[PDB]
Amino acid sequence: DKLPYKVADIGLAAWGRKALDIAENEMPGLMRMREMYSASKPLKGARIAGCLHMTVETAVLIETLVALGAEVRWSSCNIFSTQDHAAAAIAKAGIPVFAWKGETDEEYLWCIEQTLHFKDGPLNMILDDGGDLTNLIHTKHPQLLSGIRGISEETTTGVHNLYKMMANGILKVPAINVNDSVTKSKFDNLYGCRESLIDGIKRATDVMIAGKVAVVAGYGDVGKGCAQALRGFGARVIITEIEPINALQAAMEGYEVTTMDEACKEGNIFVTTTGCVDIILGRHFEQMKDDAIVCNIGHFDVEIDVKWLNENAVEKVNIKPQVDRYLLKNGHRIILLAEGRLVNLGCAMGHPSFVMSNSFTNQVMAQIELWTHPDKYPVGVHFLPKKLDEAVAEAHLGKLNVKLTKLTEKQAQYLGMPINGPFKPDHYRY
Amino acid sequence: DKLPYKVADIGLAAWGRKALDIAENEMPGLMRMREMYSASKPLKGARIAGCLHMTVETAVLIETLVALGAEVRWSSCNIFSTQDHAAAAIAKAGIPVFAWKGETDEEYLWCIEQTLHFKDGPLNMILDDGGDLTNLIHTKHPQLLSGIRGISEETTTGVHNLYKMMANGILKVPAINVNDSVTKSKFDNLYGCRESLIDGIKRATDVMIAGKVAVVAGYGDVGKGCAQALRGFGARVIITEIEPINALQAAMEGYEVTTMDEACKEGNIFVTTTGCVDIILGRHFEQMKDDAIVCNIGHFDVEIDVKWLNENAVEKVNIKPQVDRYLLKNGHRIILLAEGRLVNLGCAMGHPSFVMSNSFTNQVMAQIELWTHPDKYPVGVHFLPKKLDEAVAEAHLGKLNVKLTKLTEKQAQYLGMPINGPFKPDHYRY
Amino acid sequence: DKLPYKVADIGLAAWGRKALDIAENEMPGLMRMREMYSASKPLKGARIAGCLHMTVETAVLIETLVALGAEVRWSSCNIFSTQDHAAAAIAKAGIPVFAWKGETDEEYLWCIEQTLHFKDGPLNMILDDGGDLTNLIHTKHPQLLSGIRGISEETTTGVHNLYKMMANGILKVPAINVNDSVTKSKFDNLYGCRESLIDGIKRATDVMIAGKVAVVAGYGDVGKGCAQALRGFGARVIITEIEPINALQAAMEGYEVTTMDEACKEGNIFVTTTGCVDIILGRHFEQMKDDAIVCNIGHFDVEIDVKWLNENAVEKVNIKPQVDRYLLKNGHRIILLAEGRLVNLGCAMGHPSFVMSNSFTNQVMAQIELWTHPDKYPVGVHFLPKKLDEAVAEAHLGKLNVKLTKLTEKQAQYLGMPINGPFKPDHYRY
Amino acid sequence: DKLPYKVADIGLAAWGRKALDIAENEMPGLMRMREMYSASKPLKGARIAGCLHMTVETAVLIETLVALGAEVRWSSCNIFSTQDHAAAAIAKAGIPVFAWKGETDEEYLWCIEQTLHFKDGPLNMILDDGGDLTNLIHTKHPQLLSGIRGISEETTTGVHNLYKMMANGILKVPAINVNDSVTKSKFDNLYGCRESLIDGIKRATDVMIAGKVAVVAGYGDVGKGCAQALRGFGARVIITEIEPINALQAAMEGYEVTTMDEACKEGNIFVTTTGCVDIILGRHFEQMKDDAIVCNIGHFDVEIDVKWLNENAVEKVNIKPQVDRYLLKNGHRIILLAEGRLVNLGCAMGHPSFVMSNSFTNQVMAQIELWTHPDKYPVGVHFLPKKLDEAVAEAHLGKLNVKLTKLTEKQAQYLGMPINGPFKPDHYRY
Ligand SMILES: NC(=O)C1=CN([C@@H]2O[C@H](COP(=O)(O)OP(=O)(O)OC[C@H]3O[C@@H](n4cnc5c(N)ncnc54)[C@H](O)[C@@H]3O)[C@@H](O)[C@H]2O)C=CC1
Ligand SMILES: NC(=O)C1=CN([C@@H]2O[C@H](COP(=O)(O)OP(=O)(O)OC[C@H]3O[C@@H](n4cnc5c(N)ncnc54)[C@H](O)[C@@H]3O)[C@@H](O)[C@H]2O)C=CC1
Ligand SMILES: NC(=O)C1=CN([C@@H]2O[C@H](COP(=O)(O)OP(=O)(O)OC[C@H]3O[C@@H](n4cnc5c(N)ncnc54)[C@H](O)[C@@H]3O)[C@@H](O)[C@H]2O)C=CC1
Ligand SMILES: NC(=O)C1=CN([C@@H]2O[C@H](COP(=O)(O)OP(=O)(O)OC[C@H]3O[C@@H](n4cnc5c(N)ncnc54)[C@H](O)[C@@H]3O)[C@@H](O)[C@H]2O)C=CC1
Ligand SMILES: Nc1ncnc2c1ncn2[C@@H]1O[C@H](CO)C(=O)[C@H]1O
Ligand SMILES: Nc1ncnc2c1ncn2[C@@H]1O[C@H](CO)C(=O)[C@H]1O
Ligand SMILES: Nc1ncnc2c1ncn2[C@@H]1O[C@H](CO)C(=O)[C@H]1O
Ligand SMILES: Nc1ncnc2c1ncn2[C@@H]1O[C@H](CO)C(=O)[C@H]1O
Repeated sequence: DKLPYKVADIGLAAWGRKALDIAENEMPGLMRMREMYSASKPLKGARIAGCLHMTVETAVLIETLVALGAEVRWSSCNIFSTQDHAAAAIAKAGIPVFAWKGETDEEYLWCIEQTLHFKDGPLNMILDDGGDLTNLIHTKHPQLLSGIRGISEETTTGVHNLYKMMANGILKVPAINVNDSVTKSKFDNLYGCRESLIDGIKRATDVMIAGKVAVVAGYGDVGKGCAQALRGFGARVIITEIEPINALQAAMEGYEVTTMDEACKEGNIFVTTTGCVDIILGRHFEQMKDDAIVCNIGHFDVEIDVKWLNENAVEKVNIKPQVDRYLLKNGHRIILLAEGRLVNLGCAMGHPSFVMSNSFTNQVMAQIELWTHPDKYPVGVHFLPKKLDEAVAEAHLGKLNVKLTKLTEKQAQYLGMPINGPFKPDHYRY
Repeated sequence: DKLPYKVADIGLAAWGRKALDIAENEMPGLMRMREMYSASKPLKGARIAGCLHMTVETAVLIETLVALGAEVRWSSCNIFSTQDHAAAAIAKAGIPVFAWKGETDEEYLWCIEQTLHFKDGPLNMILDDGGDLTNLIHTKHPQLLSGIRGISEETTTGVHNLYKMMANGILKVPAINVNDSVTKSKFDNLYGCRESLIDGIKRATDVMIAGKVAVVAGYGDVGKGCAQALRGFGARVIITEIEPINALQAAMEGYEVTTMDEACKEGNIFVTTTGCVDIILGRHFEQMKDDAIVCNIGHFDVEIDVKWLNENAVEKVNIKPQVDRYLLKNGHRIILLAEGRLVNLGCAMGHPSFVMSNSFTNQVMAQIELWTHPDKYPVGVHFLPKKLDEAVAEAHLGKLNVKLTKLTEKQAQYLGMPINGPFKPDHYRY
Repeated sequence: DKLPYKVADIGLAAWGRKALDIAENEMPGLMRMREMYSASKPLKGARIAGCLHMTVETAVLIETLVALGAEVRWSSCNIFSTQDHAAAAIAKAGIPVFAWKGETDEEYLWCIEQTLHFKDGPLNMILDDGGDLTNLIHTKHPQLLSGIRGISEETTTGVHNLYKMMANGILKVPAINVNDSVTKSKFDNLYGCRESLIDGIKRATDVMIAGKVAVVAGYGDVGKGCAQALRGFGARVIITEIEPINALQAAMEGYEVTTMDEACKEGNIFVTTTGCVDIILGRHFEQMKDDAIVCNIGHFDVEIDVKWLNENAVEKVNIKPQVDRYLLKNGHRIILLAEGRLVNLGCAMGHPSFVMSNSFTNQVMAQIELWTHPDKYPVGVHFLPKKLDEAVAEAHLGKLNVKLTKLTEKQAQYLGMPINGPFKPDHYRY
Repeated sequence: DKLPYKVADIGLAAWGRKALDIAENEMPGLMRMREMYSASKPLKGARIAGCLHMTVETAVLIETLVALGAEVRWSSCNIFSTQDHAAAAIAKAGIPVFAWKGETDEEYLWCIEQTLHFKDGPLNMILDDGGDLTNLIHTKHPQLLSGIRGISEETTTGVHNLYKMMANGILKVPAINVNDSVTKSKFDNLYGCRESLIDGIKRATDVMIAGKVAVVAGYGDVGKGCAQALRGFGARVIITEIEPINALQAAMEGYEVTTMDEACKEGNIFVTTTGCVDIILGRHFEQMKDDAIVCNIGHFDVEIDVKWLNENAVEKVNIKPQVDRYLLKNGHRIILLAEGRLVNLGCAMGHPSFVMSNSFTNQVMAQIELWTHPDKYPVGVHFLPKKLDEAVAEAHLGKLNVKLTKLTEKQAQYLGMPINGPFKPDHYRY
């Protein structure tokens, strides 16, 4: 009746597995959570449904969750983010995976629907990225809200919607803001994008960054990381923002801050990092230099008005998967990446292992908090314990040969902190 | 009986005044506070006692406070930080200033004591930087605690002590953590030091940064700013930390993290940014390469064990004010800057105007909150309203020609934020 | 009898063609050479044999040479550098191309041999990269030296051998050092590598650069570019050199300079940019951290002793084309890229179009000088006219929206240079 | 009759001496030339007249020359570059020095004239920086050209004039282009300015670099160094050039290149590095944002039309020595630094010791070549032997703990270079 799993080519298992193994060596935190909670199986009895890009980095997550006693059913939260060799490794491993690269919007839904019912019954835990899973249930299958003990949100856009649902009393189950974890936002969002953005642009366009003008919308952690990447390759980065502080920041870094209306005329590479709609409109496409490269790294695909291009370009020619060159009426051409979808995951392989390890460690910690200490998490949206947070960072120091210092009784006194204990207040922003 | 003011040479007034005027053009926020509250005189009735480095930047602060109706009596919170031409300008302006560059520790106290009693009676407000003023009274003149309505703390070390006093029930008056203001910590502590540290080292030693090895203790905002400075000139930066997160950060930036015990052997320039004691000991001085330059930018002078040097060096020769070259017993020489005291303010001119403007604006806002809305500030230590915070940033965007963007009703809707109102949650760390 | 061309899959033409067209838009110089010398056909009568990585960038070169009246027969100077879609586009265009990705060393020779005889007879012009073509003939087919009018050398290693052949009186035909062209060495070697090195590492390993230790051997233009790339991602770069100046340079940039003997113990990514043998030996592989990534970007494959690995590792497992993971006896694993071959071209797509345009324009200019002004080029090795050099740079300013300034008669006088003419002496190093 | 020496305050000797000693420790090459040729006194019989900024770094040069047997008479080649404590140290040392800070253009000449006649008769050697000395004699005292054995030129502007004199057969004595020395142009011109420019701007204005727009005219080594400095502090750098290559360079680094005519409207700090006249005119001053800071780091003072300001401003108010604030007619103010003169030397202390040691070493080597091997240097302008050049770099590696690598007989063979000998061709540009 139901399918055991759904993937592109399970014959990609062997290669995926090699990829997973190589990656495991790069994710200290994840492997540390394994070496510590494999026997106790803290996630015993858990039936987790997760909506996250099925990548090699995600397979190591899923496997770590299964190692901790959980039962998992997975789906990608992106139609192009899946890494078919990593997905055929999780299926063969015997885990039910319904994901492949290039699913029609319609299949994207069916895949999530498969992960809603397990052997022993429906899900009782949600691991989300983007918000699609926690919303599909809240609005389509509300009868399951009662059997779900918690929610784990990976990205900014997802967490923004949680705070919203709660604001309008729509959130019926507890959730942990995993994104806002210092070791998540300041490392995954910032450093991950600094490396994985260009990987997406390059692999798809093979364009030269040096000498070009790059326009980045939004100066959040993702923006700061994308800007520093481009700018560090010889590109001239212009930044657009709606926030005074963030903007004063881009300015105090040498970046020129102005409106997209004025910038669209100068840039060659446009990257949207803001988490809101209508960042790049037809009114802009009409001013862009020939063959401008437009991509978006925010979570969803409405920052760039693709429909406009689709309904206003003389012709569209697909160069290769997730790379289209449009011919406007003024003759210029617009190279669109991943149909306005996430560029790093759509055209590249996403963030590198080491950084994803920080995020996924917070993700496993969260599931264990929600599924084992329900009391501390009443309906609403909470942060992961500062202690747990500082634990992720600490668990990655050894791989990098980092040598922390130690206070002396005398020092620990001076400050008033614990020579071996915490000293950082929660006002600390890092 | 009592003195009207005490400064080095009041004949420096004319030059100071020009300095102040040139600076006023660089401090938008301060001038904006003047152009908005000069008639209402919100600080009317206030008798402020401030302990802050008497600099040109501070003169523009004091004058702004007087412009808002306040009565002010000043003193520097450092024996070497004073800028005699700016102090002789405030004195001539008719404001009682008791400060000069190079006071004996004994004069340093008398100076603060002068600013405790005004014409109309004792102080009723405290503007502090470092914690000396709010402590001099809490422990030496407790009878005045009753007449003080509030406290304004400039720096980390000062705010750390406030949180401490409160912890042990020693704080008898309210205070506002000005340092932790995003537009203060992320701009003054980080960007100010990135520019003003080297200004201190250079003016004193004229040392070449490129090619050297620079060891920076502590990776807080000050540390990150100092590291990026040195590292940006061609120096090789090594970082020492006691915090996992901060350390994983230094690491993810290309910086080598290890202990001072190992690092003291490689470095040429040592800069302590940590806010605790015994960061550099004699056990280290004995391993430092010849003519190593040691300086401290943290707030107080015990990070570097100067006493050791003083009691263990074969000889000490003063090159010029605040620059000493010591001859150890192994023959090497150790160039000490400002006797372990703040290097940027002792050997240079402190942070540049534009950045101090952000900090001092928060400082003026604070005084107005404490002296006008006492109800909102019960004994303890509070942050300055996020709204007031984001107001400092916003008031400096024009001078930098920064063009903010504006959401459309449609967008403001999408997000759920106010097209013209705030959208940043307090979890935001920036 | 003889084959018309030899490629992998000529059905890749359509895709290649699109790639070529997109690239043409990025190579101003090349297209400018076409729009100026297509009618005159200055290369009329020319029968060029070229040994250069058959890439999309190289197809635009070949086609430009045919546009100028030349007759071309091509071959790749690397067994892994070929770009099969770009090669099937040149074959379809009707140009004899003998090249594919992954040829056996034996086929690599047959391929070059095919390009030695044209319809109208043997070659009369040599376009080389690496030195293999001008050496195959000088040593294997010396009877052809008489019919060859000149030589064009693309890379440092190739040009180093020319100066050598000449030194021992082995060079029987004139050659132009194209590499040493300012617009070639300072743009292709430095900026090209700064972008294309990591493209190779990433595409193959997908490794995270931030937080790692990268060892780069040699601080030439290639070294400087690779160091800045890595270092710019958050990696810690150590450099090894044999030259005082170059080393003092790395040092004055914050880079630690030491021997490979000491560094092999700390690095995670090893990149050889030196153009000499035995840079990385077994004695090193035995000290590298687990899963260390080793790659070479110099021109030939003997910088890294791959034979040792091949003859001393417990086992070798191929992850995917041009990516091997070795199991040493101490248990550590060594991920070797492209079998010690050129990493950017073996695992990625090489330098980006725009930069290659500079180098290839110098390459076309050179053929025109050799084939049209033989007099000015007597047997030996010459530089390309500074005028022609400064012409490449000039021809790319427009695409970048660069606005040069113009001296006034008054200024042109002051300096003594020509208001519209050259003013840069040949001592200028840039 | 004649004066023994002329300085500001010889009581500054003691302090200067300490300065000299601290500096000597930073100049390895200079001290190495002393430890090797002090006994042989290769400059015995020499009567050197030098026109170079009398700085602490220059005293170590002069003393090194005297240590090698030379007789010296000095003068500053700038009216504001002199460092009075370093000059009063050379005078006390018993060396005739005629230089102070702030001499009238008239005294500037008298000072040079003093250094033309020694005890044993007139000069026989010229050490110049700028060209004033070799020109004062070639045009005012041609009778001495016969007794001068050689010329040493420090800076680009000076060397450009030599090549000129020669071009019009005006040069009557041999000269060595010291500037063009790789270890001079690529270290002093580029790295020295990257550190000493801002030292000049900061000490005089104390302006904040972050957030500002900085316009640099000319992308030579000086330009590249200044741009990287400002840009590295958070400023936005625009560049103007007249050369295609240099310009394509600035572009490939992320810098916006345009005309001063368009840029004068955006910048806040203007820095001329070009070696030509009329870079900044009144037509520009009339468009600059209020309180714009204008300075020039080129060698002479005509890059900025100061006369215009002087003849067109409503008023000029001197803030402090070498700092003037002008009031234009449109109301804006223009802060001029050092009256258009060299900013790093006029408002700061010039390049740091370690870098000056490279240039001054080349300067000593040159004097020894000219005065001892006159044969190898016929009338004209020559470069210093590459061997001697590579010897400066080499002599500074130890202070920086740089560990060079050593080829093996096997490698030395492979390349064809000498395992212990040179391998770098003269085409190398670095
Ligand atoms: N593909 C990936 O690897 C990753 C994607 N993300 C996604 O990126 C987005 C942003 O993440 P963060 O940097 O953490 O968000 P953020 O909230 O820190 O920053 C986005 C910034 O955009 C600004 N902004 C909003 N509307 C704007 C407009 N119309 N024009 C200009 N600026 C505007 C906001 O003020 C804000 O500062 C989210 O949707 C998140 O899900 C986050 C991390 C990784
Ligand atoms: N002179 C100036 O212009 C300024 C001075 N300051 C002063 O600098 C100090 C630090 O300020 P922030 O960066 O805001 O503080 P911070 O608290 O953010 O960072 C100091 C860092 O040092 C680390 N640390 C503590 N003890 C250590 C030890 N023994 N070894 C290594 N690392 C250690 C701490 O974990 C912390 O991350 C304070 O005393 C503050 O008052 C702050 C701003 C400007
Ligand atoms: N794959 C590519 O895209 C490109 C490859 N190349 C190749 O890269 C190589 C180097 O090119 P360039 O930077 O122009 O050469 P280069 O001669 O400027 O620099 C190589 C440096 O290595 C140093 N070196 C030599 N032997 C060494 C050793 N045993 N240990 C440490 N350092 C050592 C040399 O002193 C020299 O400074 C050449 O073989 C060239 O063909 C050049 C340009 C692009
Ligand atoms: N104050 C100091 O410490 C030092 C000063 N200098 C001086 O700086 C000047 C330049 O030195 P280098 O960088 O070695 O010279 P350079 O010749 O390498 O570069 C100057 C650049 O200016 C460009 N240029 C000329 N006229 C121009 C104009 N009207 N607009 C825009 N660009 C223009 C030229 O094409 C050239 O690339 C010389 O006068 C030299 O004496 C050199 C070294 C140190
Ligand atoms: N390789 C990857 N595997 C899984 N999630 C990823 C990867 N790269 C980026 N992400 C996440 O993508 C979301 C936004 O969908 C994040 O919050 C990132 O942490
Ligand atoms: N020029 C200056 N004037 C006043 N305070 C300053 C200056 N430079 C730095 N500071 C402050 O010094 C303290 C630490 O004493 C801070 O928190 C900085 O904001
Ligand atoms: N895509 C490419 N096509 C052709 N040659 C290239 C490419 N990328 C790098 N090269 C050249 O590779 C040599 C060394 O083989 C160079 O000198 C570079 O200019
Ligand atoms: N402190 C200094 N002492 C002597 N010459 C210097 C100093 N700083 C810069 N210069 C030189 O100034 C010229 C241009 O006048 C140079 O070529 C620099 O090498």
